[PDB]
Amino acid sequence: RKRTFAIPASRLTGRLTTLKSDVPAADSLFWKLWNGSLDTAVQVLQTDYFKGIAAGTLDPNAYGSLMVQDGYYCFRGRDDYATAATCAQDETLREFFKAKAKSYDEYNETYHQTWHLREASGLIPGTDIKDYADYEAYVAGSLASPYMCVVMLPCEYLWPWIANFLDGYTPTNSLYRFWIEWNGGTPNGAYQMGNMLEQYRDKIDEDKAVEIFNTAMNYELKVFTSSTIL
Amino acid sequence: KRTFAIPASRLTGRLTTLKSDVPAADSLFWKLWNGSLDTAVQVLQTDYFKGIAAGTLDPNAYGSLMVQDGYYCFRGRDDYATAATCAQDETLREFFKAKAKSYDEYNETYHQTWHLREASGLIPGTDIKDYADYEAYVAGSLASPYMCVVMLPCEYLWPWIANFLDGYTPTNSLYRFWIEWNGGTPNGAYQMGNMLEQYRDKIDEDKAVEIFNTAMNYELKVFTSSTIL
Amino acid sequence: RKRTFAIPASRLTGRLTTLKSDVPAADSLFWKLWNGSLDTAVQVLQTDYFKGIAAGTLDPNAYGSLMVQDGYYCFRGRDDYATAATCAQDETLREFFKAKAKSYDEYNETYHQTWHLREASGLIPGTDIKDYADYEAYVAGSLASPYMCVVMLPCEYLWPWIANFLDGYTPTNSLYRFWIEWNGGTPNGAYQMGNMLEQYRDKIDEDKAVEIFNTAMNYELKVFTSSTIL
Amino acid sequence: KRTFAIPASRLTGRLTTLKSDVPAADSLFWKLWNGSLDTAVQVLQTDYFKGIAAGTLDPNAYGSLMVQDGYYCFRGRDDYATAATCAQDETLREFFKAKAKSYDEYNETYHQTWHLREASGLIPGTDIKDYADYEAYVAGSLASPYMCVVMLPCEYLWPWIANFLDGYTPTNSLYRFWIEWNGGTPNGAYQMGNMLEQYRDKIDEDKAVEIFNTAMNYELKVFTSSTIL
Amino acid sequence: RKRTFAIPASRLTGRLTTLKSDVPAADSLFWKLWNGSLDTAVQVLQTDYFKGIAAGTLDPNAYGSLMVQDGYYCFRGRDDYATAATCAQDETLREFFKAKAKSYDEYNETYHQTWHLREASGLIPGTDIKDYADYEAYVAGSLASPYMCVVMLPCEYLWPWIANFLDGYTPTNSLYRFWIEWNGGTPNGAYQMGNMLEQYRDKIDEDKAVEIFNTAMNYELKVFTSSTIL
Amino acid sequence: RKRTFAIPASRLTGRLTTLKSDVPAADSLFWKLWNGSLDTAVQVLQTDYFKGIAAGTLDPNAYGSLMVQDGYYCFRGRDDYATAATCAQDETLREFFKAKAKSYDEYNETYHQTWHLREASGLIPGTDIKDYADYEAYVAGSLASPYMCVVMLPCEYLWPWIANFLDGYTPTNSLYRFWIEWNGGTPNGAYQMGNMLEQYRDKIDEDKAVEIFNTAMNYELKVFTSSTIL
Ligand SMILES: [K+]
Ligand SMILES: [K+]
Ligand SMILES: [K+]
Ligand SMILES: [K+]
Ligand SMILES: [K+]
Ligand SMILES: [K+]
Ligand SMILES: [K+]
Repeated sequence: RKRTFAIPASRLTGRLTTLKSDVPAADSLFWKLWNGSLDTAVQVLQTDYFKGIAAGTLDPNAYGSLMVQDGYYCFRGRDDYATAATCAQDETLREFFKAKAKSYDEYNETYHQTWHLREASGLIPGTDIKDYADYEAYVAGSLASPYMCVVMLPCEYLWPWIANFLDGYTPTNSLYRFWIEWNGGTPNGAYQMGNMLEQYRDKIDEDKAVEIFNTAMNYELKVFTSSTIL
Repeated sequence: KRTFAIPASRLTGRLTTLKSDVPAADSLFWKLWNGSLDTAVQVLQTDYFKGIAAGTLDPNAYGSLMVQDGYYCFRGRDDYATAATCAQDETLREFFKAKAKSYDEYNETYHQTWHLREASGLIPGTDIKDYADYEAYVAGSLASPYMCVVMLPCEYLWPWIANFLDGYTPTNSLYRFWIEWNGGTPNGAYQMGNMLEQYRDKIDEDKAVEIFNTAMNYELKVFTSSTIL
Repeated sequence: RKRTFAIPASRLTGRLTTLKSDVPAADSLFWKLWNGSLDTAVQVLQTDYFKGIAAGTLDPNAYGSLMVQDGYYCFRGRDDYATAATCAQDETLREFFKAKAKSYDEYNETYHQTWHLREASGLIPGTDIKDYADYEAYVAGSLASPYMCVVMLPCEYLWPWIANFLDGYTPTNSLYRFWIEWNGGTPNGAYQMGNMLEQYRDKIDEDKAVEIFNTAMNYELKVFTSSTIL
Repeated sequence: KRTFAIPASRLTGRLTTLKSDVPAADSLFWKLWNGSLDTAVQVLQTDYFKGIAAGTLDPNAYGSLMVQDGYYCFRGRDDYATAATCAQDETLREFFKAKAKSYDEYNETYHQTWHLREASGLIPGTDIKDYADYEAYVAGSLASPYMCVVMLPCEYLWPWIANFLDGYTPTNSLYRFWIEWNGGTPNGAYQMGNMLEQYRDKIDEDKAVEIFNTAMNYELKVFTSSTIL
Repeated sequence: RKRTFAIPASRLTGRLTTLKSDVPAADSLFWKLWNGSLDTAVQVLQTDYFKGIAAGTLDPNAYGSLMVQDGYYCFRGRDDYATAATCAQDETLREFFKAKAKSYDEYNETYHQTWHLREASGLIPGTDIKDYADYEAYVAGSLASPYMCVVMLPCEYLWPWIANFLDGYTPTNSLYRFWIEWNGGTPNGAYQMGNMLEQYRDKIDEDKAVEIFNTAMNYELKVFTSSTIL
Repeated sequence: RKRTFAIPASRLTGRLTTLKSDVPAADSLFWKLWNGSLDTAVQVLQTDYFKGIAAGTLDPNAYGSLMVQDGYYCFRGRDDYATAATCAQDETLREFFKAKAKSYDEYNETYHQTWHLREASGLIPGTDIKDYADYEAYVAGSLASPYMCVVMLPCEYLWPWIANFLDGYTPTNSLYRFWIEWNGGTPNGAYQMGNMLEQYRDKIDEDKAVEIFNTAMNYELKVFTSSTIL
């Protein structure tokens, strides 16, 4: 129910035993990526979707339609981590990606059980979510391993960031307050992945990372924008 | 607008004279409904409908049920196609074919707004699975007119609930749309009631009562379980 | 304040010693009568009166004007049970009707004390309540004894049935929430009279009973309908 | 609209020139009102009127008091008839007769909307009974002009309260109708104040002050006890 | 922020040692003054200002603009008490006025610190507050000492009286509820000054006192009335 | 009571005849400055002040106390533009600064009339507003003319930007909705000044401009943060 894809302490084993979830350092690639896309994040806050969450007036049809599409996205994201693990040449990253896939499986129980969704092939994704998922699949299958951490970061950090921003704008007794509770708090999953990524910073092109990260951020905006157009 | 009525443009052939006016007081339609009214009242007593009226229904419950209703409607369409294929006579063949088409039109909402591809891509809850299975059994194993009986509850109950809850559901409240989409004159139900009346002498009314009551009770079970997440 | 006309345990004496208040059996005349008029009960829920109760917006003038008329009705009802006792077929029903009259006297203290109503003659009933009270007097004075249990059942069962229905529709902090509390709960008075009536089922014409019961139910609907037309 | 004013059509005979304009500042009318203004303020501090303004007055308290006000107004009408009978002054005889008729007209609300037949059919609470008994005493045992004194509070206090509470009582609130029914220009009070001024020299003003203050204090007592159920 | 100008027990020294804060006797000049202006107080309750306080809808710009003007008023009031001390030929009244000046200094810290107002000369008073402050300065500097107690009484008693009246009309969770809490309760300052005044009652003309008190009360009304006209 | 410091068409005379108020180009120094401080702007949205505005629950004392300090700030800002004009390095900037001082005079009528504030010397500014005002005076009097456009831009652009952000989070019937109406819409004043600045871009150090702009933005954050600490 708590939306997290963090690797829990019990599964920080093998090469992952020392992986930390503390806030990445200010000079990290994590913050460099996030700080460069902040204008996009602010635009997400200006969507009708999030104005609806804060006001408690989001059309429940918009909420649910988006949720089904997020199911599609998360089902495919799990598969992408599995693909990344298969493509990893580095054993640490292989273990990391295998653990992330498992974190997705656990979260995805919500989509199977509460939302009654069997699998991605049973859904007809909207254009934006399809394009976004296709992009992640391409990164996972065709680009070097550390870029997988880059492309998946926005969906792990943006949601908590939105929740923590909207917390003080969303009354405790309002209908979508649960969104804040389920997504807010410390973004330990994102931090964890940012700390993994920092270890491979010297093995990638940072300009390419920026482009990949910004593309995924733009997809988040497109998806939230289109979610209320029914 | 949730309707499965056959529109005027498709009342052709043997369906040309089929009417949508309120069935007569002595009709099998009202006999069936009247006998399950206690069940309908219990549907109004569900947390689901208290939540609709109050505007406080958990959006996760609303959506979770909607996905299952998609499953139900996809299978309902198939049941009508099954019933048409093995139909008795040509009037029912045409009627059931036209109903299947009305379901196809309505089901665009599940495909487009709710992004659901097909029934096999969903994992139904137990109650909706058992209900759908029961309608499939009626369509494929019982005489044709019983298909009108088993499908009538979903066509009449929903507008009836909406028309009841209309004056309890403020126009500015979050789930007011449910009243607007489901309420008004239940022309689809009446139309099928009027079709059924023409085959009344060809069925066992005790059996029809049992079938109708089973379906009504599935509606209650589905709405009851919808808010237990 | 608790609206009940049940005979309490302390007055279940003599021939009434073994009279029970448990739910009548499914094949009882009680359920046969109620089930046949359920469409009318649903229409009572559709009145502006009950929409107003649930929403907390019923005009206090409508609430009060109907209450005065219910005082008239209950004052007369008490006399109708006294009349029924006087005409009673047999000693058990004589005792039952005497005990019911006393239950009415006990409840009617609310009309004397809180509503400042002296007696029926001091009120000018509306048409619907007058007709309804006239019908009950007719049954009490002109028809066989067990029919008195039939005609009086709607007012004992309908009101708790309405309260129990509207309970989950009427917020606990709303202005007419008291209606739910005062009228809801187990309809023991109705059950008790249903159980009395079952014992005389063979002594009456059930079609005539249905007719009488449905007339009373229809008067309840007419009264609630007219209550908000001021 | 709660008014006991004598309408223009019945300002005939000796009443032809009676005016409803605001009494002059030096009038007995204002002298009486100004001396009891603390009591009027305490009426505004009752739970009754705090409930009116907030929309939260218990409907049972509202109704319970309304029945008692019916009793009071039925009796008030009889008091004016008694005052007409006992008046040897012709103008006051006509005035009281016309006031009795104004009460009859208003009292149709109690007969018709509240279904109350007559005073003898009601059991007044203690405060209302004492207040009505006091008015009946003034009407039947004191000099005629004192009747104008004792009846003024109920005619002026209620509009005054309504006009005070108007900006405190939202237009959409449940008891807003109280403001609309009782508020506006207190023409009936002014009319009686203007009648009273003409007999000022024929009464003891200290006694008038006592009588007026007694009635005002009964108003306070009645409103205070109305919400203790 | 508790709005009081009372002389606290610690400063009831010298000739003020025995000065009491109990409710003045019914025959006191204090109550004579108040009772004669009660119509004006009622009209203060009829202002849009207080209707706004009770409803929680007073324009925050009206609230603040008036507060600045009240700062001006209180700064000048403090000066008036110092002037009155200077003109007092009676020693007890000299001490009383000096102590009042100090109570104003203490209260006035709210205007310096919270509202960032330096001094009266830095403000541009509206016409009504200017006129009212000018009238108090005139009384202080040109009329016999005890009249200063008369002219300053309305601002000490009227506000608590209003707060205590509106308490039961102002929900505890409403935006301006603080007004009630800061001004309401026992008007000990007013009572104290009333008790001081009563000792000099024989030294003044009561008709003149009525005139002065009523003038001040009328200014209070004018000020509250104009406060919401922006 | 529209908060604008734009030079209106009627005063676009002489060297200012062709000065435009269109949105500056994407490559402009104006957007470079704003884009670099966006994190600070987002932190302004996270203050209790703006959460209060949106929710309608901002303490009216906090609202008003800040308004008085803004009066101080605007009184001093007007003088800074007069100073900048006096030591303007060319006639275009002299005319521009003179025109801005006049726009400030026009807006400042709200502080004199509605808020009853005579002049800056009559106010005691809080620490943050004092430091901010001192910084602008320093820029005006000690740095090259075009830097005055830089340091004044935040107060002209940030407020509209906030209002336009909060518009869809602030219900139309809420108590502080007027803040959105008064500050929101097209930031024509800011654009106009950005377009003036662009003409002097080659005459200044952009790194210094960034520093100055960020300092002012940070003062805005400090001021809003401290406004609700009473
Ligand atoms: K979520
Ligand atoms: K599938
Ligand atoms: K629906
Ligand atoms: K009577
Ligand atoms: K009334
Ligand atoms: K100054
Ligand atoms: K230019």
